[PDB]
Amino acid sequence: GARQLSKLKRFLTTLQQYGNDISPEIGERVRTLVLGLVNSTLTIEEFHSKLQEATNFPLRPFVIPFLKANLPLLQRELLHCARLAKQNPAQYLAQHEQLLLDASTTS
Repeated sequence: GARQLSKLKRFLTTLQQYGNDISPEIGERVRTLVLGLVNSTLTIEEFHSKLQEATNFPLRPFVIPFLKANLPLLQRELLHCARLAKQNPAQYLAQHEQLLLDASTTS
């Protein structure tokens, strides 16, 4: 299931350079929506529409079915995790994708 994860990381690097390519807080704004989405704190339809609100860009429509396909992908692996903890996969992916996101690791 780690494959999707490595591809979604490519994906965040894309949004952020894309908003940044324009100029203002707009890469931060688009990043705020991607965080809202992946943290399970925004609705799918809302994530998409706000993102375009900010970017005023006509955009590739693959993004909705993208994350929609990221459910059937990672869910068997992540749901097994969820099962044990006795929590919904939504909040599990929430707490997991954010700790693998953080930069507190000195290494």
